[PDB]
Amino acid sequence: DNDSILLKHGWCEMLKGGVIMDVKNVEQAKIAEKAGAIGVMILENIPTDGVARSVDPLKIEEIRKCISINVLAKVRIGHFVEAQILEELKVDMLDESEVLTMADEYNHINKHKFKTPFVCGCTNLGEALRRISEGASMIRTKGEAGTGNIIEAIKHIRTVNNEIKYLCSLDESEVYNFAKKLRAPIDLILLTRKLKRLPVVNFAAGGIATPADAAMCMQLGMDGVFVGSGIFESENPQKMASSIVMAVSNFNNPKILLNVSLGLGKAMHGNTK
Amino acid sequence: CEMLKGGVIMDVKNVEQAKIAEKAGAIGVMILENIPTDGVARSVDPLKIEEIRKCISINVLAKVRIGHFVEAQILEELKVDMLDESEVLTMADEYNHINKHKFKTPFVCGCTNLGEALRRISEGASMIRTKGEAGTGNIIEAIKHIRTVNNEIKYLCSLDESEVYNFAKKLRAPIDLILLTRKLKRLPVVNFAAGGIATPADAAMCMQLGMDGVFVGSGIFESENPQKMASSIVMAVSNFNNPKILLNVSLGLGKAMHGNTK
Amino acid sequence: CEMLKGGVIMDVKNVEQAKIAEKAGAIGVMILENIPTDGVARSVDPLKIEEIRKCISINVLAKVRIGHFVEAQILEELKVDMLDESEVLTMADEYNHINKHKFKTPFVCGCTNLGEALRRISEGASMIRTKGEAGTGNIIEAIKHIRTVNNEIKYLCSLDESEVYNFAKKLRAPIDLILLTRKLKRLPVVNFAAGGIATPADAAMCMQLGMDGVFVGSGIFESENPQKMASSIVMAVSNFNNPKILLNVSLGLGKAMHGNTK
Amino acid sequence: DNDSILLKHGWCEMLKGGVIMDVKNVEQAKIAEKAGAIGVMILENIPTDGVARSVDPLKIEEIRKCISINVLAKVRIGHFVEAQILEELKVDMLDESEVLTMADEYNHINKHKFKTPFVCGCTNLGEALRRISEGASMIRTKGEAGTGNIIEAIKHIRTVNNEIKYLCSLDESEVYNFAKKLRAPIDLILLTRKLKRLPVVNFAAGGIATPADAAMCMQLGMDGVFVGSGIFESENPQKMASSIVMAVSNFNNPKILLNVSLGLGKAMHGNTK
Amino acid sequence: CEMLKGGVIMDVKNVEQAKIAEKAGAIGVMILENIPTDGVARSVDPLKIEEIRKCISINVLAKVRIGHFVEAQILEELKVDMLDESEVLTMADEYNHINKHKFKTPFVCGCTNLGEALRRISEGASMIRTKGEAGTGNIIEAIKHIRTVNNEIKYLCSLDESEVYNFAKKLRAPIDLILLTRKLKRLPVVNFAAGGIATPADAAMCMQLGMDGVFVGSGIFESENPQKMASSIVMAVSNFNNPKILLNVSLGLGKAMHGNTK
Repeated sequence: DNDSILLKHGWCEMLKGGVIMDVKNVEQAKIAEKAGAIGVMILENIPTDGVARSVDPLKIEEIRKCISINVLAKVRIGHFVEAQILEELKVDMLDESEVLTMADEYNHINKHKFKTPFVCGCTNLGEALRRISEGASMIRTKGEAGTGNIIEAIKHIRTVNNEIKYLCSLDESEVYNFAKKLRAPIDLILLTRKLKRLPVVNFAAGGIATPADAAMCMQLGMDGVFVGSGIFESENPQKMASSIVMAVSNFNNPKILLNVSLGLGKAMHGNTK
Repeated sequence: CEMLKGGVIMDVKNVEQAKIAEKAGAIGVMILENIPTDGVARSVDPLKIEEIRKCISINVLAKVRIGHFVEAQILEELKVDMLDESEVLTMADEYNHINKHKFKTPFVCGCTNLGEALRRISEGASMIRTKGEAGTGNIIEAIKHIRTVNNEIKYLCSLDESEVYNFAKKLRAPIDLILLTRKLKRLPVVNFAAGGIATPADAAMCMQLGMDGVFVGSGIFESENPQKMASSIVMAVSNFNNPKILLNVSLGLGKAMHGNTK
Repeated sequence: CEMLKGGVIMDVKNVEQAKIAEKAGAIGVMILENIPTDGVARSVDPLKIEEIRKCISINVLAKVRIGHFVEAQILEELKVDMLDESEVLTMADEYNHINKHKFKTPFVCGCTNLGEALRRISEGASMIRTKGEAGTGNIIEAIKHIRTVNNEIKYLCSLDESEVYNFAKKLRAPIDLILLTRKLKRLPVVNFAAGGIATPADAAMCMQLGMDGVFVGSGIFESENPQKMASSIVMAVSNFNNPKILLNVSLGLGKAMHGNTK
Repeated sequence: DNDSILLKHGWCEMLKGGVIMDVKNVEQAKIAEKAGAIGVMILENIPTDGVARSVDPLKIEEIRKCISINVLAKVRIGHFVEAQILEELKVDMLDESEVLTMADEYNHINKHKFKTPFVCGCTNLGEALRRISEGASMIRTKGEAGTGNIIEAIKHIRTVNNEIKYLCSLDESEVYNFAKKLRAPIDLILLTRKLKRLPVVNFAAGGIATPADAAMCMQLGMDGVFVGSGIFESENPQKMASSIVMAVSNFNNPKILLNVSLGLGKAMHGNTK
Repeated sequence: CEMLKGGVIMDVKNVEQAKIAEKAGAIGVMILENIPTDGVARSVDPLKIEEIRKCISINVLAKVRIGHFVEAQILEELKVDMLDESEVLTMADEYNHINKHKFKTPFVCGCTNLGEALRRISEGASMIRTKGEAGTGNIIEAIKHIRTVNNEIKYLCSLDESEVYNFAKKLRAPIDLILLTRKLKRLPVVNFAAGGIATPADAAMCMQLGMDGVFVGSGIFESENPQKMASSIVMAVSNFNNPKILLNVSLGLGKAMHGNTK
């Protein structure tokens, strides 16, 4: 248990400073690989009010054999059999995702029962810690998926960042009531507190549409970025893919951020609500 | 009814579909009206059931409206293997269910919670299924219902002998059946999942949660490849604890039914 | 319990009162705490029951708090004829009643409606009484409860075989007992009136409404002339359909208890 | 830490099957000792809307030297300096009590910082577990203190008993959401669950007025009883004290329960609200 | 004001009390009206302050009503060591506090939260205290106020440079002082606890929570033994991290003030 957790943590650290990109087909995977993505996340190829489920394993197998970077897939919240199936397929990581249709409205997957590490979403520290408590090895913000608007991600990033530095301030007495307020396990609160940060890798996700969005999230202390619609719905996916990677790798160098933002084309249109 | 354990019952609108079901390894078919959008949904014409029954040798089931004891008398004459008093048809009596004790044909009824289940059994049902959310291809309500019932059963099973009375008053359920439920540690009749099952993964999930089998309809015949979908769901139900086999019957399935999220 | 039909049970606080009761023709006495105003009302000291029991040869009853199965175990050891799990004492368990099936001593319980009655019988009561409104000398709630139960019983008794299920769910009562109640055309245990009875006229009224007997307490020992009041109530209950006798035992009774109207 | 917790647990086990009694003076202590009490709990001697604080240490010292049974005292919730003072006085146990006036409306004492074991109150399983999480070594129901009415204790005893046997039923998946519902630490929930009971000694308290009240609480699975007003406000404190002890030591023997209830006198008058 | 660190200021109504305070080791006394129940509470008569000041050599403080800048001008003439613009007197201006920058005498003001504290400092206060709940002998509100301020300070101290602006708008407090507060990691003036302190244990508790000292009034002079209570509170404040000494000065104290819980 102890060791199997450390093993998954060792593996996820490899992702720090990386960009994972959402792909619908091989051409998209290749673009992503070409751009410097440390991984791709495979999505249903949709040409509707549909139930969104985990993708057909065969479509994952087809894309994975045409690239050599990491390969991730999504399962429905609480759908432990979709996870069992993808575990058997030897995928690199699973995302128990709120963007797919919930399979169980009360329980998340017990992620301790898998060898494959999981990523999960959060908008705040209690939620993050409850996902880690259930066994997630990595966390991301939920942001606002598919809108091309960065505002919710930013809020989620600032909310967890505060609660974390505050928790770090509280006296040994006050920490209990805060645990009860976050409805989070005191063990992981104390650990967040001796580490001075989130105890697992923590990426931004949802709404990233420009190099400037990506670096902002990094300047706020994130370990990396998921991007989807911002790339493949831009005017020039390939150039946008590469500039976002560069930005993530250089998020403190305004001169490179300028450079990679020149003549980028139109960013995804987006949706303000 | 005990025969049915480990099986898949499939909803069919015609003989082609019925044969696909039989070929898949379905242990029974449930015959439905064949519709080409409100509109009253009633018992099928007995003729149609008779046409299908004669072209297969698996079990045959039909639906009657809630409270409609005359639709049931008519189908009883027809010598069908089982009737489903079904909320998916238009209710006929908003207060009373059929008194199922007056039929020789076993009935199946739906539930979302233990008390409802037990009221249906009290009325004479020989089998129970969840209601899930029919025709949506979304598994979430089925899971809710399965878990709601499993919990209430296990909780019940722990309660001290004096506490059962007040619980029985909260379930609004008969104490005989409550005590039997707590002595069997499960539900006292065969108990299947139904409504929303659209993939092999969905079907195995219900089985991993303790169900005795599954009803599937739209998820097969609105998928890309009904024959391959139907066969994979059967394997899944038979092999629900074998993830290697659940992988294999999901490879290259085509698109599952589109569904509707509300 | 069938012995008790046509009788009067009287509440006594000491031997003097107990003898007045016996002399009147009471078929039993119910022993109460002797209080000289909130304050918790518990089981009587067994010693006191023992002192009174030895000075009479009629039946002897005591009260326990609702849910207090240990007060009941203690009195069970004492070999009393009947216990009353009584709302007039301070409840001990706000959710659960005593499981009365674990005692050899019969229990009596209160009710205001058929479903409550039947829940108490399910829990093991051997006798039922109305709750009326104890200690007020006002008959109105008792009459309400008697009529509420009589109606629900007669209504039940008419219902078609399929309608009983939904009714049983509304009474929140066991269907076995409901069906038995409809087959006896009355309540399946001895059933007395209690709370508020202050005159011979009041006692006969409950009997004319179908009750098997009566419990009286304050109405006797807070009247002007307890011995004459007690004896007249006994005659009344024995002669409830004879208005000439009901006149005669009401002449010159003195003042009935004062009461309280709310 | 691990060992200091085991040490306090070892000590509290000594109390199983015992009756602790609340005393205001030496005469009361002596009565309690004579009756078979394994301990007394010392209270302010009040001859008013007063702030109720921990008692003067001197009054504890005076009573303790006239008996040889265990001696307990009360502190105000969140008042860690009252506890520091009584720790230095070498008292046997402290009760962080809701019957005294709260000193801190958000935080309880961090009880891990003391050698003296603590008892705390609860009305339900989350609350119990949060008190253990903070360091309590023993728990009691809150009941309804001073009313002579057993009804609230019973409710509190039944509430924790259920949640405990249910928790014991849930699948390894469902346990997380229940943890979040009880706002309790998953660690102690899992432990309650492998022990099949409350992980610390658990006594009934508040409203016990007859031998019959005491045994009822034991028949419902409690490890023992606190009694106060029921004894010293009865007609015959000494006889009531001894009968309650006997009942607790014999809570399953109806014949002894009868025997010790004969000619007891009047029980405390009480208050129904 | 920095002189005052580690001290106890005590409220006195006359010379006897003032001497008890001085004898105890109080670093100052706060002079109060001597009252033998609504009624308007105003500045003390300067004569009375003058009588007491002359019989002691510790520091001397008096109260003025909130907003009453003329009471303050009068006491300023009198050459007192400190004024307390105090919510315990009847407010004189419901919207504005005294502009304390126009006096040479330092002021102390109350607060329950960081923003209030900082508004008072902006208005010119040289010292701050909590409000607690005066005259009740209940420590709970003081603890609340101490913790509310400590948290907001430590939180503030963590905030990134851009986040401070919106926080300053929520505290409704000046950004200069906010930035100073975050650079000192504490409050930029001397900061005492006040209201409700009734035992040595209470006084040490505030000190263990980071306060620079304490104000006590009713807790001494309404205890059984004011001289012994006063001396023990002084030792406690001087030795707040020494539990062995906190035990010793609490032995045999007599009764603390009765208090009022609301």
